[PDB]
Amino acid sequence: LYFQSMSLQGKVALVTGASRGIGQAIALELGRLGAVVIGTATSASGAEKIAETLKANGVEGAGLVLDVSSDESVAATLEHIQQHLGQPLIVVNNAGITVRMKDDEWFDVVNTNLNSLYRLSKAVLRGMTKARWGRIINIGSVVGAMGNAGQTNYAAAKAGLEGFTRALAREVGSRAITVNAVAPGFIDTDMTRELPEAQREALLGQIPLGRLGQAEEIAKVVGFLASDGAAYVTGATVPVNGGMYMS
Amino acid sequence: QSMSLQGKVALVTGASRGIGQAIALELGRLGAVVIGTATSASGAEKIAETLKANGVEGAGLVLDVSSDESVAATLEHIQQHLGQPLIVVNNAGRMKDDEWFDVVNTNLNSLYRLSKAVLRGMTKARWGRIINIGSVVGAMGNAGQTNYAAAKAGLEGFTRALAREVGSRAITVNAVAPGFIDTDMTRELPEAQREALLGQIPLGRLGQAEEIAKVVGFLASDGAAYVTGATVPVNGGMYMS
Amino acid sequence: HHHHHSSNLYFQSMSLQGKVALVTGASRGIGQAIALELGRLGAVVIGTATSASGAEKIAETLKANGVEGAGLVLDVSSDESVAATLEHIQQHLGQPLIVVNNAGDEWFDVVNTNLNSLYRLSKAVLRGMTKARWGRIINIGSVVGAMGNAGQTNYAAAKAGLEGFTRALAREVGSRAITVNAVAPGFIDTDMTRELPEAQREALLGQIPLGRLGQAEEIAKVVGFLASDGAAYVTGATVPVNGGMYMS
Amino acid sequence: NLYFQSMSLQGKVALVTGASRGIGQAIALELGRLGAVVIGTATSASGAEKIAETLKANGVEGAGLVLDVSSDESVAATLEHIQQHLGQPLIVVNNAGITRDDEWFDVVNTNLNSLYRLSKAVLRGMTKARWGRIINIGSVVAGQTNYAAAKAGLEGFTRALAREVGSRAITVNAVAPGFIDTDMTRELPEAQREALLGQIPLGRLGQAEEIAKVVGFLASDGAAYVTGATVPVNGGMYMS
Ligand SMILES: Cn1cc(C(=O)Nc2ccccc2)c2ccccc21
Ligand SMILES: Cn1cc(C(=O)Nc2ccccc2)c2ccccc21
Repeated sequence: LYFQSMSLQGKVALVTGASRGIGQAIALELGRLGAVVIGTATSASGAEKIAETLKANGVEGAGLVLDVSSDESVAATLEHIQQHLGQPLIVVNNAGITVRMKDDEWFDVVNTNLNSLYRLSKAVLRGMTKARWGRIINIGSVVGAMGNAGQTNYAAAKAGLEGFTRALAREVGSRAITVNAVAPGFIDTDMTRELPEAQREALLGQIPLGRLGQAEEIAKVVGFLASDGAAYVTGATVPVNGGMYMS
Repeated sequence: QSMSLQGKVALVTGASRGIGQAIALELGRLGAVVIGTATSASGAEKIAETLKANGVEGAGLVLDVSSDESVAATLEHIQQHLGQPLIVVNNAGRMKDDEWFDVVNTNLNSLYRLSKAVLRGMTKARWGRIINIGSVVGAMGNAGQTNYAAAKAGLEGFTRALAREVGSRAITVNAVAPGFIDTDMTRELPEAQREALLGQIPLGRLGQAEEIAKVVGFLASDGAAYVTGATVPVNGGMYMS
Repeated sequence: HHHHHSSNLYFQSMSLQGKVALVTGASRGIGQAIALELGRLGAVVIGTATSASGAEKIAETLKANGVEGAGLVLDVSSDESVAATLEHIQQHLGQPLIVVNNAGDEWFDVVNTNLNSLYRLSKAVLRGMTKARWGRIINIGSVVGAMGNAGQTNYAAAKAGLEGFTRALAREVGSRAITVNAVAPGFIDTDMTRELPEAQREALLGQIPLGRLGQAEEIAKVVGFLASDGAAYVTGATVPVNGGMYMS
Repeated sequence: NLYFQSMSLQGKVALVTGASRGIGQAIALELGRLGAVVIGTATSASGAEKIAETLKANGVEGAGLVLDVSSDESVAATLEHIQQHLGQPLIVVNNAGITRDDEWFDVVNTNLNSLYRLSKAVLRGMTKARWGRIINIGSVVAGQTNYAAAKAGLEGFTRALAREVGSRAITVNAVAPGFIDTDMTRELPEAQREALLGQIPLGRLGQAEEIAKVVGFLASDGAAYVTGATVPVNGGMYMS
């Protein structure tokens, strides 16, 4: 057998929302570390793009279609993964939010997200319980709109993510399964490049590092949490925001 | 890897035993040149021997973080003989019910003093990593919970404030808050106290010194460059404050 | 089976000027005490329970303490129950401008069900508060709730949800001069906690700096303050009322 | 019975530091209104005089004294003078700030040393009476850094002291104001003011009196199970 810091050789990782941005970068980073990676999207064209992306970077795995809002989609996708690859022991929940946004959208957004986390988490626990090992990692939503509406939704989503992460970690810990979260700040993605320049330039002034974070910078934190060295880290939400904190 | 610290000098205080030692070895494993410190000459010597015995380049020196003179002189010695430390880990630190105030105040004064003195070099290089290690859980009574919570709160606020001050310079400042770790202090707490702490830990075990160190090594890496002002708890799911 | 039961001295505590307050889960403990304290402060109080016999007990309790108001049946998990009860209250007493939500594997569903209840009831009373350009919504957390190990998970989760929810709703409705706050009780003196054996009780007390259980009345005074004009700049806050015992 | 309970402060001596203007003044008047005998303090003789005049003009019994909370000598002597002439202060509100002009660290360190000094000195009297209220007022809203740091220290300190003294039926709490209408905030340019307002859900500045009502509640018998808490009074604007 092998035994190395940071290596995920021989593990199957499931990464939801893997077709663009943060999710893509997470998939490639777990690939780089030796995991067999199943990335998912909500559509066939995204699943295809994921597979192509993985192949082009020499990562074994697949792209599949998964709707985390559906008990059926989740059970079937898991069974398919079990049949063809094995039990995913590393699961990164990144699949999230589907006029501009307002300060009254928080409730639904957060409720729908945590129902999805719970559903998928619950379904992969059986396999992690059997192996007496696991990593669940929840990715929070990026800071996405500049005003009060945007600050409200972001803070609410971060708060739910934290409480949920901490509670699940407490339930499953006795089985040597860690549950953590990563809370990104202002990241360079498709959403943030197409904010108007006034809203965007205002955000830089609130960030001590004086830059946007990169998708890869979220992914390195996730890859660490997945490793054997982060085994005593559980129930934590690691903020990755260049020093700007808004709750 | 990209976890690599090849070509960097790291200073790790309180490096002669437990968590500090394990931090020194882990930064060594990652390729840093490591200066570990203790409060006595024999500890400095033990550090050097420990580093040699694990194939890590660096040294052991004597440092009293409570003293402005000790700090200035040690830094100047490090500057003369090996270069500017761009990774600095502050680890050097029954209980009493009124001891909290002085304990915390003394710790944060030590953090500030040492941090301030190494900033000049990090500012020049336009790069740095400062990592603050909180106190391990173990203290017996209500007194012990009080001191732990107070020390964690101070550590967090301090870490966050310093991170804001120095961030424009691409220096990150973070903290690691250990829970119940297997060390010299904990390995013979009475069994009732130990069992009680286990029962509050979801993972159902003590953490290892190495498990704190891996977190520190990650924070020091280029891949943790957007993490700053954070206190990362490393406690197996046991949260108390 | 009746589901609506109603009930020249001028006490100086009466600064609530006949305002109508709705207090869910008002038949026992903390909820009862909140109902009486808002009564003492001069509000017209509608306390609710899930059954007709509870609604009756509420009305009897209010009458026996000289508080105007009623006991009604309300199921906060039901859109129909909430819409109908509110309309009944509107028709017979007026718009409730003070609303205290106290009616409350396991960990997940408990918190999710609770916050859905808070949201439902809160959303339904907002129209009337918006019209009056004044309101107070106060959310009562899970009493401990959780004693040793497995329970504490449920308590911390419920507190985290309560706090984030409270803070978000407060941001949404603030421009209308409606405050939204929460009160997070620690270990409160009830039937359950009095009948613990002395060893278990002494151990619990040793975790509480004040060295005693809190009283129901002591939660209620906080709620009554938050409902007042003087707490008008307090919004989005969760006020812990736990004698110094903080469980993270 | 139900109706006559009151959480008035009749028969208690309250000490309020920094009482000559704004928040501190309004605290002094609110504890006066509630029936306490109030000693307000300032760092100068002219402030102590203004305090006494203010109290007299609102029919509140008490005094204005000079107190420098950064000085062990000033604290001991003032307390002894209060003990001799009025009685043991059992309600103590720490509102007096201290400036250093690396600011972030020294400001917070100087403040908490003040809180600790004064708190320690008034504990003997509260211990003797087996009753007390200590209330710590945070700073009103680089600037975000100093505010967050000062708030974090205030919280941890408040919580630790509360644990130490609780067995004696003394509560220790804090009030963290957001953007309040005071002398400092009445001179902001409109762009900076509008920006702050747009971050405040209530859409207005808080009043001094609104901080004071929270303090007066915490001082009452009905807040007796509230300890170790920091109550934010910021109209829904939370800076972490
Ligand atoms: C709908 N919703 C759920 C929130 C939430 O935090 N839920 C939660 C917490 C802990 C454990 C399990 C669930 C939550 C938080 C803020 C706003 C809305 C929320
Ligand atoms: C003496 N003391 C200082 C505490 C503390 O929080 N200091 C601090 C905070 C932020 C920045 C700089 C300094 C602190 C916290 C809890 C208990 C005691 C404390």
